[PDB]
Amino acid sequence: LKAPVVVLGAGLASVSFVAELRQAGYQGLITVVGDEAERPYDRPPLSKDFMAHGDAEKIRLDCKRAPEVEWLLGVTAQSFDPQAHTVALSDGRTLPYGTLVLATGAAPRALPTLQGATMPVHTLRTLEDARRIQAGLRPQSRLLIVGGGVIGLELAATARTAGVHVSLVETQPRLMSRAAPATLADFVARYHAAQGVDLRFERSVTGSVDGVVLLDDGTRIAADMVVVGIGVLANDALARAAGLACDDGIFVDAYGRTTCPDVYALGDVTRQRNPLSGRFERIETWSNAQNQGIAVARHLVDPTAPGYAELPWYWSDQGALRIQVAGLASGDEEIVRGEVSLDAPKFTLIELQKGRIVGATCVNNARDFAPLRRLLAVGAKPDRAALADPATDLRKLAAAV
Amino acid sequence: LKAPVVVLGAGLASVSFVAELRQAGYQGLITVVGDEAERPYDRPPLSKDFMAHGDAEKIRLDCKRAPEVEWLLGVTAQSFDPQAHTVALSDGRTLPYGTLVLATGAAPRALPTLQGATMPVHTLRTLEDARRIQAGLRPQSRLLIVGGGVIGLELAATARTAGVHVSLVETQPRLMSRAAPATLADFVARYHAAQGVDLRFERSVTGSVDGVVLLDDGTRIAADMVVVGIGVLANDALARAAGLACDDGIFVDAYGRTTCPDVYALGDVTRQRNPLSGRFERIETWSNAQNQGIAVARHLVDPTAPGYAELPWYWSDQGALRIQVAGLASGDEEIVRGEVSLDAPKFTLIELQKGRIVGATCVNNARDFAPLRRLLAVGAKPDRAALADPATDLRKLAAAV
Ligand SMILES: Cc1cc2nc3c(=O)[nH]c(=O)nc-3n(C[C@H](O)[C@H](O)[C@H](O)COP(=O)(O)OP(=O)(O)OC[C@H]3O[C@@H](n4cnc5c(N)ncnc54)[C@H](O)[C@@H]3O)c2cc1C
Ligand SMILES: Cc1cc2nc3c(=O)[nH]c(=O)nc-3n(C[C@H](O)[C@H](O)[C@H](O)COP(=O)(O)OP(=O)(O)OC[C@H]3O[C@@H](n4cnc5c(N)ncnc54)[C@H](O)[C@@H]3O)c2cc1C
Repeated sequence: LKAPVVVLGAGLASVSFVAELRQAGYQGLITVVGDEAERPYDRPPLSKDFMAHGDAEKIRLDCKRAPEVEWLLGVTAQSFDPQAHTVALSDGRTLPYGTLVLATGAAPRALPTLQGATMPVHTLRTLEDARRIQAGLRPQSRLLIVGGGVIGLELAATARTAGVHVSLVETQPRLMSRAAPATLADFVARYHAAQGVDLRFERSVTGSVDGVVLLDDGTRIAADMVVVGIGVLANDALARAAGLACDDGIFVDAYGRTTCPDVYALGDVTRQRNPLSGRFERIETWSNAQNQGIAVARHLVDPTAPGYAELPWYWSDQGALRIQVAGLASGDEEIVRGEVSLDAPKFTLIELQKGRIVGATCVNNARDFAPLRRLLAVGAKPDRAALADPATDLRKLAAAV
Repeated sequence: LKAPVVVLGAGLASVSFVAELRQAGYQGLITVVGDEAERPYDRPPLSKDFMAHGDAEKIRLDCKRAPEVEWLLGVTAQSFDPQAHTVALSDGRTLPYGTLVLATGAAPRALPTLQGATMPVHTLRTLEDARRIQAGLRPQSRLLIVGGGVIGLELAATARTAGVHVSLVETQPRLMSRAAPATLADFVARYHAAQGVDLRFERSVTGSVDGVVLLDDGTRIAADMVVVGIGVLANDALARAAGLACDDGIFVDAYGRTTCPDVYALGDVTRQRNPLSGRFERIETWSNAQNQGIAVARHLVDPTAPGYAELPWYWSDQGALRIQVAGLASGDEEIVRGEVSLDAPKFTLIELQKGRIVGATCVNNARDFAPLRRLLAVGAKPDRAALADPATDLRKLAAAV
């Protein structure tokens, strides 16, 4: 940890990192460069209560555990020179650094077949994006969503609540193909279909003409607006130009180190080890942004601290479904606790590998999720009959292990 | 470049690296730790003329462009401490380093289903392995090869020449699935079948009993010896234990830097950018070991030098087939120069992407391969009719571009 510290990006990973630097006792300069001219804000509300209610002053991040930080908002870092230890800014200024931290996140992938579209086509990443989409959620209008990921489905639910007609096209045979157990994905599809979403599986967009989107089965979907949600691409251009190892994401170890000395990276922009799979992955979650930012900061201030070690998890709010997913989507065994039903949905899935818990899901059961994450963290091998048995309380099991 | 330099591994990448350090003008200490008690040697002969003729004094690497190097042969590096800048050796000694270079290569993957086998099961990586296999190539014995990669096929050809009966099992529907154009792979299968190899496609080994191997179609193959060649796994254990970013290979940038300051890696152990695909890959070739070793050394001595930038290529000698393959296996177009025939085989393939050369293959045509590699290097977009036209000479085309 060499002063001064410069962080590129002012999202959750950056805010979490600089707050932990201060809490851990670092008292040198910290400067954060953020391209959005916005008080730092959290993204999960954008497809949830913000999309529904519109008050951005409910979604700001707390920067008060980050005192004495200069936030350069509305400024783009254009390049850095890792030999000279400087960053070039879009406003003509240059920042010196002792330690540079790349926390630049990820941006929605564009859909090549809609490149020349003459109808509204949006993606959903920023506050600006959310305000633009919301301005078009007219009651009884028609929305087409491309992609059955969690964000598309949260938007689908929000739009249906607002009285908007919703169609959704997904190339895979299931929703949430990226990080959800098949049992969950099948149930979620049934839920959205029951709520009026017109779901089209194993279909891809081939183009559009005069307000109508074309599909690869030779058919058409008319819409007033298209929202593309087919995933994100790491914002790693500065790292690539400066010579760091990257591949749709900056490679980092558990200390947040890139291949360039004195340069670290954190959050959505990184490709990092998933401890459960033991493979490198670009993690795209709120908990990773916060937890990885905190761990990297802690170890910079105190090199005796462990590297980042948290296991992955996320949540998604989709209408009446409060979904929580931890760890791996599958193993060699799934245990289902409760009935899987559209009538007052409430259930838990547990994924095991050779008897060891490797993942869990809760739908409308926050109370089960915390003890399951603890059992997952220690790789618990509990009695499978008890895991299934409705009489088992998981909190005590987590306390006993 | 901080002295002293320590290199772990004494294969081609290591030898190429230390020779280039000396040629570039570095005069400080260099110590190489190699676990094999063997004068450094090249591996390609092991499935080729060595397997056939047995003289290891024809396969040694030239260490004479690497003067003043201490080679610790027969010694295993057990760990390194990147804070203390030391390496712990199996003989009880410790080496200090200013710059550590990990050049530890890769080892054959074991086949889980043959773990408890009570018949000879070998892999082919080392001189010791080659001598062991050769000692069993009895005329009229039966060899089963698991895996249709280049090394398995070179062994198949060598064994057939020696009068050994050969069967080969491949899980994919084609040979050389990893890095060869389908047109080449189809031809190579026809060649081996014509030479008496019993090829079994889309089959996998499920086990073995009393000298007989079991397949997933419920059938059996009797053999006197099995050679497993289903690929390799990076020897990255020291890097993993020391906290570097790795995933079946140590991640490096074009300067050979790992995520740990003062630690570099090169050759088969690395996962690195393929400039043609723009994706990270673990390259498994002789040319990468030599060329990456040289480039990393050059830039350590002279930081103004470019990073590693060579495009991938390899060769394979399989009986009457002298195969050379460069770049990508496929694009959006293949051009075939010559007839593809078992009668005096001689042809060239060119792979293009939007008119740009992205790969090439020569079978028994070394003269075409050099100019094609030059056209590939500059991403030439030549006239496709001329590329097909037998009247075109490629050397002049390469000289003109
Ligand atoms: C609509 C939406 C809903 C989501 N819902 C959930 C959820 O419910 N649960 C969950 O687990 N996760 C959710 N997420 C994911 C979560 O919000 C992300 O994982 C998190 O935002 C990643 O934070 P980050 O700081 O790494 O990146 P970002 O939030 O992307 O912040 C990076 C910032 O850096 C800026 N930047 C990029 N390049 C430069 C440059 N050169 N110079 C200056 N600034 C630059 C970017 O514009 C951005 O402002 C959601 C995300 C979205 C978009
Ligand atoms: C049979 C065979 C045929 C091949 N044919 C071709 C061909 O025709 N064309 C082609 O392009 N490529 C071919 N190759 C591939 C080519 O030989 C490899 O790409 C090359 O050997 C990689 O060199 P390297 O120095 O990175 O690794 P290696 O050659 O594997 O050298 C690494 C050395 O480090 C040692 N080591 C590992 N861990 C430690 C430790 N902890 N301490 C000390 N030493 C350690 C290893 O045992 C090994 O001796 C062939 C390989 C084989 C095995």
